[PDB]
Amino acid sequence: TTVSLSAETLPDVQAGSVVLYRKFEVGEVITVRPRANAFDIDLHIKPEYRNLLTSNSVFWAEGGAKVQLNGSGLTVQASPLSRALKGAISFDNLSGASASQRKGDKRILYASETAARAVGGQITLHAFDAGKLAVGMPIRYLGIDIGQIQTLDLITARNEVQAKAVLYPEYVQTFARGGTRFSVVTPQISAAGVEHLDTILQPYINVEPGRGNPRRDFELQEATITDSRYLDGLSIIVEAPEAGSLGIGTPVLFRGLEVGTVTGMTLGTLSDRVMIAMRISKRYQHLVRNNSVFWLASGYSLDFGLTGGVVKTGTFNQFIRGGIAFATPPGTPLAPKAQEGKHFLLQESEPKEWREWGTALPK
Amino acid sequence: TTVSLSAETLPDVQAGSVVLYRKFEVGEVITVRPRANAFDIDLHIKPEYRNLLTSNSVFWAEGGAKVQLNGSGLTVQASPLSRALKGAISFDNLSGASASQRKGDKRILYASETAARAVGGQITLHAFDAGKLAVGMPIRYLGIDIGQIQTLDLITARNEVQAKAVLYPEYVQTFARGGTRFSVVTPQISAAGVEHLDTILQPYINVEPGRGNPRRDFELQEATITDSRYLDGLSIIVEAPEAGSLGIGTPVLFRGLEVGTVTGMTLGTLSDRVMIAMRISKRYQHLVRNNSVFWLASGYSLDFGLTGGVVKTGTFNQFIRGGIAFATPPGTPLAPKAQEGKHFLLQESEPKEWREWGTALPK
Repeated sequence: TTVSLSAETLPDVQAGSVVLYRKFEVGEVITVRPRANAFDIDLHIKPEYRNLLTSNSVFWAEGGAKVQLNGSGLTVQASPLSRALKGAISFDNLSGASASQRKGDKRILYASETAARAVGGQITLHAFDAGKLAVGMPIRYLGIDIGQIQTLDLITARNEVQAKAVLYPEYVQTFARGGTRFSVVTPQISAAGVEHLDTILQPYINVEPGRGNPRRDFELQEATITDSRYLDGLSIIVEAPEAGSLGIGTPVLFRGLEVGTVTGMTLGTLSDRVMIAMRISKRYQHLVRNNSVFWLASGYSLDFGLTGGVVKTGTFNQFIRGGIAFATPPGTPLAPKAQEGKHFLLQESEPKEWREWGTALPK
Repeated sequence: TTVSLSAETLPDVQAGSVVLYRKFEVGEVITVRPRANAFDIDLHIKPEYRNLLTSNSVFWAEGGAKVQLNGSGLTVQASPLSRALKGAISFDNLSGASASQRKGDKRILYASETAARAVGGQITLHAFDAGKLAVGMPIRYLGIDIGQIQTLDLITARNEVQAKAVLYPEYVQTFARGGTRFSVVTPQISAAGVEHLDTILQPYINVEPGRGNPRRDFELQEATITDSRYLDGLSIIVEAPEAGSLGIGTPVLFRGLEVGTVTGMTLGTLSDRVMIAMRISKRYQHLVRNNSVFWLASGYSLDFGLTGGVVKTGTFNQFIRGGIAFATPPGTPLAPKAQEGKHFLLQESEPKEWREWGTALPK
């Protein structure tokens, strides 16, 4: 016996199994020494490698012939029978696993490789409905996998679901800094068209980063659409009497070109006006001014003629998601740029002069 | 022979098979001693572990090489040939299995691990149609698996299907308290759009908890939509001459923002008015008052013009699910909050002054 182990549950571990290292075989498991409360596992490694063995090492266990799918994959490694018959143990060093050996007496055998990387990077979410969440669900940023949900805990004292997820140690300091918005993505089949196609197969969690204190306690927000594409933009609040056909994902239009989208919809402080939160992209941030009137351009408007009736149908997005359109009135002194927070007043009718304005906006 | 067993049916059990413990091998099955009415099974365990053996232990049997799917999973454990050739027996302790040994002479071998946890947590449902139910169908609360249907019994004396399901022992006391609404979920493809996407693959049973006496005898209600999202809200009853386009899932609107949904539709006590049951969310509970007139806002309304005709089409939800909209008339003494049960009278026309009311509702 060269290095011992401890664990609470031993589903896979079988005596006589082979010790792996980077999916390569060195060492041997010899003894499962049982206890009533917490079982003990003993390992043999060679006398040269135990000098190479570091106190910053973690041991993770896996067992059985695993065919992994992982999209379009089936391959099984060059494997001995000792994994095929008995539950194996692999190991590797990492940087900051010294704290797991400072606490307790001996090392712990993690149930898989995922729980072996769950030191320091483990965060906790709070969701009202775990109908979209799943164990093994990846947390993605810009479509790059930076984390994974590993468990789901239901609480009936406070009726909500605590999902504890992990982050990889490169991104544990960059993310989880407070003001971080975790949001699931999901397919939508409704009056609003769908943009997410892969989420029918495998849903993930989009994330917005933030800056501040390392909180590591988060709330899962609703399924948001604006956050993924239109980011780090100029946030504009517009007040309206009605909602109308507006919604999350409704485009903001300038001469028919989509310059931004609506982030969210909320009642006002006093319940007389709804506020519609939108973001304009950085390339189009300079377009809005302090004198930039909005108007609701939602759905089809056509004029009847008595002698003869001229009609036109664009089949545009504002039928499905009724957009807000704007233009700047002409002024030879130009009003300054819009601030990070500014309240606009929506006009109910489209002002007729908007074709003939022609306000020069440079850069 | 160290511990014996009894069972009625013996599909899997084969003599010479290995005894498991937490999917780890200790002990050995030696003898299948037959009888005409109820067969006897005998087990060998080591003399150290039989002192460790507790009277609160259950034995469950499983047999054959089982590849489990469980979503995106295929893995087979580190297994001996003794499971691969012969039907094995695993065991574990639990808290309150002493009552199974108080009754009868010896322990019973359950047919699987699911029936071994079916002590005390076993409830009974009564459904009119078992077309949605299935054996192994999970009972979920907030998307967390808290139970499982294990059998289906058809009765032709009273033409209905008794489905006996289990609950895990953490949730047997919290749930099954009477006033508990069990409801299946199912995909819908109709005039009303679908919200449930996973239920095409695997349907489950949503559940509302209750408080009272431990009944453990329940009735399976219809497929409800309002219960999952809008919960613990202010229940409001509105009386109308017609149903119209209303239904379960029809949103309640305040200035175009969805504040609540319709729970169910029922004829009145005297068959002259239908009552429409709705719930308003806790964040929007303070919006309704004792003077809050409703009106039916269902589908598209547009005005014809003779010289020129102004038309607008929102493509809103009230075409698909015709919503009820409200606003509060102005009064310098404010009427109090709506009670837990209060009957409103629906107005057939939209009152024109509703834009210019502007009633101040604080908090």
